[PDB]
Amino acid sequence: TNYVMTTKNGQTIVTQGKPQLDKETGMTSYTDQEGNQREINSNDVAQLIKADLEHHH
Repeated sequence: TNYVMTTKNGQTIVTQGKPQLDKETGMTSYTDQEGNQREINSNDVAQLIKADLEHHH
Protein backbone atom coordinates (compact mmCIF):
# COMPACT_ATOMS: atom_id res chain seq x y z
CA THR A 1 0.00 0.00 0.00
CA ASN A 2 2.93 2.29 0.77
CA TYR A 3 6.25 2.60 -0.98
CA VAL A 4 9.14 4.84 -0.05
CA MET A 5 10.92 6.59 -2.88
CA THR A 6 14.42 7.99 -2.46
CA THR A 7 15.52 10.59 -4.98
CA LYS A 8 18.93 11.30 -6.46
CA ASN A 9 19.06 14.64 -4.65
CA GLY A 10 18.33 13.00 -1.30
CA GLN A 11 14.60 13.41 -0.69
CA THR A 12 12.41 10.79 0.97
CA ILE A 13 8.85 10.55 -0.36
CA VAL A 14 6.11 8.14 0.69
CA THR A 15 3.67 6.98 -2.00
CA GLN A 16 0.28 5.28 -2.13
CA GLY A 17 0.68 2.14 -4.21
CA LYS A 18 3.71 1.15 -6.30
CA PRO A 19 4.93 3.91 -8.66
CA GLN A 20 4.77 3.10 -12.37
CA LEU A 21 7.60 3.48 -14.86
CA ASP A 22 7.21 4.28 -18.57
CA LYS A 23 10.26 3.14 -20.52
CA GLU A 24 9.03 5.44 -23.31
CA THR A 25 8.76 8.76 -21.46
CA GLY A 26 11.51 8.26 -18.91
CA MET A 27 8.88 9.26 -16.36
CA THR A 28 7.73 7.55 -13.19
CA SER A 29 4.27 8.52 -12.05
CA TYR A 30 3.20 8.18 -8.42
CA THR A 31 0.48 9.34 -6.01
CA ASP A 32 1.61 11.32 -2.98
CA GLN A 33 0.05 11.12 0.50
CA GLU A 34 -2.57 13.67 -0.53
CA GLY A 35 -3.92 11.48 -3.30
CA ASN A 36 -2.38 14.00 -5.70
CA GLN A 37 -0.79 12.38 -8.71
CA ARG A 38 2.73 13.33 -9.75
CA GLU A 39 5.43 12.25 -12.17
CA ILE A 40 9.23 12.36 -11.91
CA ASN A 41 12.15 11.61 -14.19
CA SER A 42 13.05 7.95 -13.74
CA ASN A 43 16.72 8.97 -13.52
CA ASP A 44 15.98 11.02 -10.41
CA VAL A 45 14.80 7.93 -8.52
CA ALA A 46 17.49 6.28 -6.38
CA GLN A 47 15.36 3.61 -4.71
CA LEU A 48 11.75 2.45 -4.64
CA ILE A 49 11.05 0.32 -1.60
CA LYS A 50 7.81 -1.31 -0.46
CA ALA A 51 7.22 -0.21 3.13
CA ASP A 52 6.98 -2.78 5.91
CA LEU A 53 4.16 -2.34 8.44
CA GLU A 54 6.47 -3.00 11.39
CA HIS A 55 9.93 -4.26 12.41
CA HIS A 56 10.61 -7.97 12.84
CA HIS A 57 13.22 -10.63 13.71
